[PDB]
Amino acid sequence: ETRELQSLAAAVVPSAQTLKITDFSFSDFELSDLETALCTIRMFTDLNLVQNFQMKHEVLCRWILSVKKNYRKNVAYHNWRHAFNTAQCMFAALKAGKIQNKLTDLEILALLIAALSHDLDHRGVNNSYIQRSEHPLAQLYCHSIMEHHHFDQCLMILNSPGNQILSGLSIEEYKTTLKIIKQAILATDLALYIKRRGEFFELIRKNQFNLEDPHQKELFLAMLMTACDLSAITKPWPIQQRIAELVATEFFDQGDRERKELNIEPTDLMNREKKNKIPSMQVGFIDAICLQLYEALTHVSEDCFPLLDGCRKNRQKWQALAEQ
Ligand SMILES: COc1ccc(CNc2nc(N3CCC[C@H]3CO)ncc2C(=O)NCc2ncccn2)cc1Cl
Ligand SMILES: [Mg+2]
Ligand SMILES: [Zn+2]
Repeated sequence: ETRELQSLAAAVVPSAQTLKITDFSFSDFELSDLETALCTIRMFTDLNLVQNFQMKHEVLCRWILSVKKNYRKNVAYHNWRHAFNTAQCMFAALKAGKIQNKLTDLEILALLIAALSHDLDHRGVNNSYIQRSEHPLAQLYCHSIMEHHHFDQCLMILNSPGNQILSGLSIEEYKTTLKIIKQAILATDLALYIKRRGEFFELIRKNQFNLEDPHQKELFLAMLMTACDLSAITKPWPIQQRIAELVATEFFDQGDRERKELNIEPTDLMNREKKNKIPSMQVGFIDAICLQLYEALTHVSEDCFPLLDGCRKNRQKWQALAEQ
């Protein structure tokens, strides 16, 4: 195909150990785009997906480049690097967290594709903005608007000539995998996490959680998607500090759009005037959204404790910054 493909396809794919992708503390900051593509190949390979599903090397490389291409390079946070890191956290939870022992390769295939694809064509604004602005997508979908679009994009790329990494699946495996992918991408709508997490937390608290139950299995994969999606909140403080810059940039850029295009005053979360409140806001988000999730996940796998540990340490640093 293109020069990028040729370079990628011919490149040696270093080991997962070399690439550090099993570390919960992994950072992509020193990596070129090409190296993030090699990391992604390594993820598919070491989860046995390439071999078990008979993926051709050129097809996987083209698919990865198609996915990366369909994230926007002018969206500060929801871009290819966020999707790549989400997939890397999924790899680490599966390997270092040993969750791969409890899932089938078909489930893992869907999870990894969904992690990589779950914010495709994100435009730097949230569902509330899409609805309030009367964006065309808001006429197509009533809820989880962007996430429905992310899945549409995901399926378009999976079906593109030369990109069909699922061609080796039988029709029944293909249908099941697409449905898991769709659920997994829709799960990254924080609104759906908030609606469904109470059931997960109570099953865990009562020690009634049963991964053999298909409903609880689907619930767990949704919680795991959220855990990977939010995982910047667990990173070592140098990383977290930098990711926070991007989140704030994207939030405040939406606030500017709401002022200029919708003539409304943005909430504090998206109001650049309130930037000195980011520490207290990070603490609020950790308490409200993050801690119980990483706490619950460790009841599923004790080896996922580094995520919870990392979350607690960032809350300590953010609370110290809030106290000024
Ligand atoms: C202005 O700048 C910020 C303002 C707030 C925060 C903390 N709040 C979030 N932080 C993240 N991110 C993603 C990566 C880790 C973390 C950044 O550390 N994402 C989403 C939110 C968030 O509040 N969403 C709205 C919402 N909350 C609860 C229920 C429904 N809706 C961080 C920054 Cl930077
Ligand atoms: Mg999203
Ligand atoms: Zn995301």
